[PDB]
Amino acid sequence: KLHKEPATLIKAIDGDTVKLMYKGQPMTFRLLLVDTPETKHPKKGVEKYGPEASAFTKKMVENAKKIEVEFDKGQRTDKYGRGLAYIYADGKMVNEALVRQGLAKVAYVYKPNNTHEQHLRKSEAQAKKEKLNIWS
Ligand SMILES: Cc1cn([C@H]2C[C@H](OP(=O)(O)O)[C@@H](COP(=O)(O)O)O2)c(=O)[nH]c1=O
Ligand SMILES: [Co+2]
Repeated sequence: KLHKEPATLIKAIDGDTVKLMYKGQPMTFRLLLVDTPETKHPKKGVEKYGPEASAFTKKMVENAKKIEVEFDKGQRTDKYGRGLAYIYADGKMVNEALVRQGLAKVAYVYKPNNTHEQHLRKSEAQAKKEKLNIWS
């Protein structure tokens, strides 16, 4: 079934992308099922809440004493070679934490990499209802 594996932070990149050492390899990982507002990509600009989603992820992974990587059941890497996973910082899923704060939307739902979809949809509806950030 799904299993959590250890990883080590090298550097946070932005809201949904973090570089980690995973089984001795530096790899960058893209957070499954979420999309945060983009900081720097000229083809969208800096969207509202981009600095804030990036600050949230940075803080959460840099202060964690234990980072874990949990891959889903389909593809492990996307077309850019990034690892696709659920990242947990001290047992808390970062992908859910950003959606619960209204700093990410549930996006890019590619079957069968969707085991936590319902869990994430539940947090997003609670953040919309609370008119948090992206929803305010
Ligand atoms: C989250 C995710 C993104 N991607 C791809 C879709 C997008 O491709 P394109 O670049 O063609 O738009 C891109 C979005 O990533 P970012 O949101 O980091 O830009 O990464 C996947 O292929 N699978 C995934 O599960
Ligand atoms: Co994006």
